Amino acid sequence: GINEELSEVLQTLQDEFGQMSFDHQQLAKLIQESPTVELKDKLECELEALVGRMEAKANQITKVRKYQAQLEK
Amino acid sequence: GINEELSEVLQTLQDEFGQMSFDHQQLAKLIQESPTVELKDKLECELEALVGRMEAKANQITKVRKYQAQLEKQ
Repeated sequence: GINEELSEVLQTLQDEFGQMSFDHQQLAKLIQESPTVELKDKLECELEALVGRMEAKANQITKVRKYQAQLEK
Repeated sequence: GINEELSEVLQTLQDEFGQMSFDHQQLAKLIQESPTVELKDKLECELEALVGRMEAKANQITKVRKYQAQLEKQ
């Protein structure tokens, strides 16, 4: 019941992480093939924000795994 | 039915890509923390292979999205 629910939570977290990761690689390609420096800078700002959200998300995933581990103990 | 199934496919692809991306960052930290050059080299070899698999995977995702977009453009 509680473990059933933590697996749903992890599944959900990892799908968001997969989406962010995909978007990260598209931004990175866009950046490499950007002509203007104006646009490269706008996209690099957004890439850095996305990376921050990807770090926060990875922590949530790490913490939910510890919840699961220090429980089925 | 066919659109329901293409979303399962994309979800599956993006979970693999998410896993590869997470592993990429762990490898990169391990590499910074490696003492010996023998082990740094073994890990950099693996990082470069992982990057090749991440490129292949990103194409699969890009293609499945294009097909979903084609289908909705009707």
